[PDB]
Formats: sequence, C-alpha cells, structure tokens
Amino acid sequence: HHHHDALGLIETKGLVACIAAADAMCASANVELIGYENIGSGLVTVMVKGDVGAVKASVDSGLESAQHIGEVVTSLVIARPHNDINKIVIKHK
Amino acid sequence: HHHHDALGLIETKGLVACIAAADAMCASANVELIGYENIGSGLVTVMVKGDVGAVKASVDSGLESAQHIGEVVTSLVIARPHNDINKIVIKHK
Amino acid sequence: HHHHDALGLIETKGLVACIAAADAMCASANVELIGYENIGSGLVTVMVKGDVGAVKASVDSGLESAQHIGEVVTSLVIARPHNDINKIVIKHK
Amino acid sequence: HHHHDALGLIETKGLVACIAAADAMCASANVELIGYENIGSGLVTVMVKGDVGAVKASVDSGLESAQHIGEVVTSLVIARPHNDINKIVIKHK
Amino acid sequence: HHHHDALGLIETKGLVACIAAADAMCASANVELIGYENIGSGLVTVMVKGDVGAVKASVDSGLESAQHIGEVVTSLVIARPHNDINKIVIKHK
Amino acid sequence: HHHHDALGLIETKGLVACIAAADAMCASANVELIGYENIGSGLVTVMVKGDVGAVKASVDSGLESAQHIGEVVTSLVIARPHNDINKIVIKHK
Repeated sequence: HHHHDALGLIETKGLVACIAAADAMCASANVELIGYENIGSGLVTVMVKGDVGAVKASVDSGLESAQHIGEVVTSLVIARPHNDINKIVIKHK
Repeated sequence: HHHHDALGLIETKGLVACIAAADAMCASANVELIGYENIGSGLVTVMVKGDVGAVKASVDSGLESAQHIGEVVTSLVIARPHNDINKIVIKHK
Repeated sequence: HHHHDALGLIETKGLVACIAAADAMCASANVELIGYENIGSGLVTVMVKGDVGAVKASVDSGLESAQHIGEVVTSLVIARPHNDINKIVIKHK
Repeated sequence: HHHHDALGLIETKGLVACIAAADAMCASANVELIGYENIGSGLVTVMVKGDVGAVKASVDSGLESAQHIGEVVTSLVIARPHNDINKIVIKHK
Repeated sequence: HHHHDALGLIETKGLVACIAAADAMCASANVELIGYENIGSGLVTVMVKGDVGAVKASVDSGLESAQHIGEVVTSLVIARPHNDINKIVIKHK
Repeated sequence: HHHHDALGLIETKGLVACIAAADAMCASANVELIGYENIGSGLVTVMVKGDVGAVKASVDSGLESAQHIGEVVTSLVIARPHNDINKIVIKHK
C-alpha cells in the first residue's frame, strides 16, 4: 500500500519562454508544477498535473503567456495518462 | 542460469511529441515501455518491447498520436533484435 | 519558520552576450544576480531579483548592453512570480 | 603480459537509425559490437570489431539498413587501426 | 580578510579557434587565462584577466588569430566588472 | 622539480571523421595523441604533440584522410604553445 490525474505539457525554445509558461500555468488554475526538463537544441518542457478542467485551463494560459515572449514548440493535455508513462514523467520531476 | 522479444522505437524532435507517442504506444497494445533516451539536437527516443504483432500495433498508434503534435524523425520495429543489440538497449533503460 | 520579489530574465545566444547583460543588470539597479543557466543550442539565461522598479530598470539596461555585442533571444520581468515557480528558479541558482 | 583487429564505424543523425545499423551489422557478419557514442547535434556512432572481410560486410549491411530509416552521416572501415587510436575507442566502449 | 581587474572574453564557434585565440591572448599581453567554457551549439569562450590596457591588447590579438582559422561569435572587454559578476566567472574557472 | 612541444589540432563535424583524422595523424608521423574533446553541435577535436616537423606532417595527413569521409571544420599547428594554454589542453587529455 504505497502512496505517491491529468498531465499538461508545454515545450518552448528557450528557458525564459518556459518560465513565462510555468508562471501563467500556476497562476491560472489549480494545478501542481511537477515536471521540468531541458533536452538540448534549446527545448525546455514544463509539466503540470491536476484535474482535467484545471489542466486544460492551465495549458491554454501558459500558451498565451509563452507565445508573447518566445517560441512554443508544442503543447498537450493527456487527460488520463497510461500508468507506464509515470516511469518517464518521474525522470523530469 | 540468469534471468532478465520484438523492439519498437519512435524518435521525435522534442519531448512532448515523444511522451504523446509513449502514451499511445502503451494504450494501444500489450507492450512494455523499456527505453527512453535524449541524444541532443532535441531528439528523443521511446522504446517498447513485446510480441511482434503488439509492437507493430503500438508503433503505428504512437506515430499517429505523435505526428499530430510534433515532428516524428523516424520509427522502426525490429522483430527479433540481435542479442548484441541488448548492450545498447540497456543503456537507455 | 524557515527563511530563504520581482524576477528579471535575459536569454542570449552565447555566453559573452549573457555576461555583458549580467554586468549591465547589476551596475544599473539595486538587484541581486540569482540565476544563471545554459540549456543547449547556445542559449544562456541570467536572472536577477529585486524590487519591481529596480528589476525593470535592470532588464532594460541588460538588453541594451547585450544587444550591442550579441543576440538577445528574449527578456522578461515577472513582478510577482508564483510561489511554485521558485521550484524551477532554485535549479538555476 | 596484459590481455585485452579491423574497426568498422557508422555515424547517423538520430538514435533509431544507429540501432538499425547496429542490428544489421551484427546480423550480417561475425563482428563484435564494441563502441557506441552520442556526441551532440543528434550524431550517434556505432563501432564494430572483427576480421577485415567481416567488418567490411558488416558496415555495408549496416549502411543499407540505416539508410532506409534515417540519415547516415558517414561510414568507415579501418583495417589495421593505429595502437594509439585504442585510447579514443575505449572511451566509447 | 579573505584573499582571492579587467575581464577580456572571446567566444568562437569551435574549440580550435578558441585555443588559437587563447594562445594569441597570452602571447600578446601580460594577462592571466582565467576562464574557459563550452555552452553547446559549439560555442566556446576563453576569458582573461589583467590590467585594462593589457586586456584590450590581448583581446585584439586573440580576435585576429582566431578569425584566421575559425568563426568568432563575439568579443568583449569589461574594464571594471561588477563584483556580482565574479559569481558567474568563477563557474568557468 | 616536477616532470610532466608543438601542438596539432583537427576539428571535424562528427566523430567518425575525427577518428579517421587521428588514425592518419598517428600513422604519418612521430606524434603522441594527447587530446580528444567533443563540445556539442557535433564538433569533435583531436590533438597531437611532437616535434614541429612531425606535427605539421601529422596535421596535413589527418586533414586529407578526414576530408574524404567527413567535414573538417578547421585545423591548426601551434609550434610553441604558450605555457598557460597547457591549462586548457590538459582538460581534454
């Protein structure tokens, strides 16, 4: 009995646009900032978790804020991520 | 007597498209998410293992899901990988 | 009762332009140089903290100085960053 | 009296094309997969060792297999590598 | 009473052009080679310290030498760097 | 009384072209392979040391061999490197 739903992701080119996204994501909805990763070629991803409605609102707000200061490469909301995807997500905690 | 078949791989430009691929791969077939690697230039690879039919279905589903949110660089199914290729695959476990 | 407002960021392509920005940022206003990060693709970010007016003056000065010797990718002032953004900012301390 | 000939190398842009090359290299000839390295800009190199004829056959097969799924940057067979080159090769073991 | 002025920087694309710059910088003036950093995208920076006149002469000489063998991205002399910039400079010692 | 002249460098885009250069460098002259570094953007540098004539012959041979299989970014021979440049060179030993 070990204790540890939706996932929202924004990937930008550059760290500052990513921080703008994360700030807007947290300010706009009841979500938890749970992921942060830089993979090279200047790509930086911020990840949030929370209820589906909250995550969708958070990603929309993050996109608007990031798009005004940098390049957003992509964005995604996964409503119910597969359990096995947690193995990748915890690597960017 | 030490105890540890097909391999499916999707490589994308960017982490979010890779996570979309991994999620679709796991949801669409009976496969295990066994590999994850980022090599620079924003290239990220997710790898799955399972029976041949399952791996083929998993890679097709991952490709469709990833292509709608990012750039897929390439994809491959190796039905019976050579034993020596395990030496590279375990580096990205 | 543990003891540890505005955040200013400049992202450049190349380290020398970033150092020119950080020097001008510190010289032009009462701010603290609190962040420094390199994320690949030659992107380097310098971060400062202080009162809002000070941070705005610091970022304007850093931009002018960096733009004369290199490429500024972007700049931003976050007047009151969300508490959860501190989790990302301390990673680049 | 310490105990530890030809070297075959394939460099691709992307990991999946490299794994396709390594698989074909091992399947097509009596060679040992002895090197694997990622140097940035998405460049990945796989290295094999064995008898000259075997290494030449292995590199030709690896090239054909990799070219069908990704970009091969270059390939090379060194029949009798200089002893001092072992100092670089062991870094990518 | 702890004991540890001008800063000269040259940033090139590639390590060899950087080493050519550092060699010319040291040969042409009474400066100390105090910094060396590689930030990705092949950008390499060499930093020297000394009296203002010496640093200016050193950077001019380094630029001429590096420009003949590679790409110089940028160069800068900071006559009296802000004390807080030492926090970034010591990271590349 | 601590005991530890010319320096030859070849920088290529990609590891295989670099290994081809290092092999030709060692085979063509009485030089020691003393440096090897990868700095990102796929740039790889090999460095040799020896007598001036030997180093010049070694770099010419390395260039010819590398140019036939990959991109040579640059090459250089420093006949009598400044003592302070040893501080950078030992970082890539």
